[PDB]
Formats: sequence, C-alpha cells, structure tokens
Amino acid sequence: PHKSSLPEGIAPGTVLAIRGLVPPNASRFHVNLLCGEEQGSDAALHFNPRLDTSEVVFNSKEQGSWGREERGPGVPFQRGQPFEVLIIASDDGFKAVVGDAQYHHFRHRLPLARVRLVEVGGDVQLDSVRIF
Amino acid sequence: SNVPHKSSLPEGIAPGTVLAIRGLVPPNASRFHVNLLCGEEQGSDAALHFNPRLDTSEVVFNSKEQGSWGREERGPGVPFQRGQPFEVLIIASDDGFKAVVGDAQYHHFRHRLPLARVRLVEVGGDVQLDSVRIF
Ligand SMILES: OC[C@H]1O[C@@H](O[C@H]2[C@H](O)[C@@H](O)[C@H](O)O[C@@H]2CO)[C@H](O)[C@@H](O)[C@H]1O
Repeated sequence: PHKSSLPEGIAPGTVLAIRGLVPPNASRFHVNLLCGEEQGSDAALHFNPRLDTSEVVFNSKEQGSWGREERGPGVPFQRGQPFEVLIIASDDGFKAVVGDAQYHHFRHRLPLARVRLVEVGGDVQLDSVRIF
Repeated sequence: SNVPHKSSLPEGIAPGTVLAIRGLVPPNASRFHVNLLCGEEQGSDAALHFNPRLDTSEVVFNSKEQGSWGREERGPGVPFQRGQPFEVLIIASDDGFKAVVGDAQYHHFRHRLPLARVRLVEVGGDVQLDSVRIF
C-alpha cells in the first residue's frame, strides 16, 4: 500500500498526480485521502475504480462507517491498459481527471484541512505518484 | 503548430484551477510564453507571463499592469530543451501560481494581480503545441 505522508496538510491548489497500469487480472484499486496516520482514520475521499463491477465509486468514511456512494459514468479504466489520473483540490471539492478529461466532481464532505495522508491500495501498478 | 493559442475563461479561474500544456520545443526555438491575461483586448494586464528562454537558458516570470511590466523573477535553470517534448502544469492556489515541469515543482510565483481578474490563457512563441487543457 503506497503511502505519501502530508503532515502539513493540503489546500485548494493541491494536485495529486498518479500514473500507472491496471494489471490484466485486477479486480479493483483505490486512492484514499485520509485524515491521519492511524489505522481507521477518516477518509475525506475514497476513489475506487472497480474493474470487476465496471464501476467507479467515490465515498467518504467517518468514524469507520462509509457514507453515500457516488459514481462517475461508466469506467475509464481497462485491465492491461495504462492510465493517468489527477485528483485536484479546490475550495468546493475534489476534481477527478482521468485520461485528460474531467471525470467527476466530489464535493467536500469532511474538511479538506483534515487530510494528512495519501494512500494508494488495491490491485494496481504505479509508475508515478506526485503531490504538487 | 497550434500557435498563437487562446483559451477564453470569461467566468474566471479560482484556486484549484490547473492549466496543463504539453508540446514540443522545436529544434531552433528561441523562447516561448504562456500568459494569463485579464481580458481579450490587446494590452490586457498579465497576471502571469511565463517565459522559457532557450536562447539565454533561463525562465522568466513576470506580470504587467496598465502596460507596465513588473520586476522579473527567474526559476532555477531552463527545464526545457530544443528537440524535446515537455509537460507543464500551471496550478492556481490562494497564494500564487505553481509551475510544474516534467513531474517536478519548478517555481512558485506569488500573486501580484488578483487571481479573480484572469479571463484568458494565451500560448505562443517558438513551440509546437500538443494540447492545452484547463481543469
Ligand atoms: O463505498 C465504499 C466502500 O465500498 C465497499 O463496497 C460496497 C459496494 O458498492 C457493494 O458491494 C455494496 O454497495 O456494498 C458495499 C458498501 O456497503 C468496499 O468493500 C469498501 O472497500 C469501499 O470501497
């Protein structure tokens, strides 16, 4: 599980840039923006491409319980295919950009000022992870 | 070559706006520019003038208000090469514009004009543009 600590937090204008490739037999992977380094920390954002169910799920997690799921359209990911993702923070929410096209806008549910860690988990091959 | 290139933003940009510019610096390039301007008319103020100079091996940053340029800032060396493709992000925050070149933070240009005045992106000079996208 690829971890990037952000002890000074993030603000509008933060860009998480991820490049990689969906393994040919992958089921699902996810990117979490978490509010602490401890296990079970709240998730300001959970971005969950799902190759098995042909879904992309966005959610938040508070005191261990998942919120209301949001879904983007279809699935701009393919097993065996490379991808490019941007998750961009603004004052209003997180903009998920896939393949050089705006994909979904997830409005803030928890305070952005609480985020302290980026975590990329699941079945994915990471070529590059950067926070600008 | 897709230059001169213009992207109108009549409603403006805000913190979290990302300008993504990909292209090739062609073999005999001297310099190119990315401008964030405050209107469509000629001589509009420049909130940001980003000026990679291949011929003098520097990158200049500046602003322009009422026809007058500010004091130039310079990044650390030229992260562009003649004959080489590039990817630039110009990222707006509450504090300024972050310039990212090829997967690394290159320079932070503090706002001199209010971000809320920007209404147009122009790209031109000695570059062969692949794409300009605003997220
Ligand atoms: O919603 C984020 C959270 O989802 C869990 O799976 C969902 C899924 O959409 C479906 O099986 C159904 O709605 O139930 C679950 C929510 O109760 C994942 O297991 C978890 O890791 C997160 O991705």
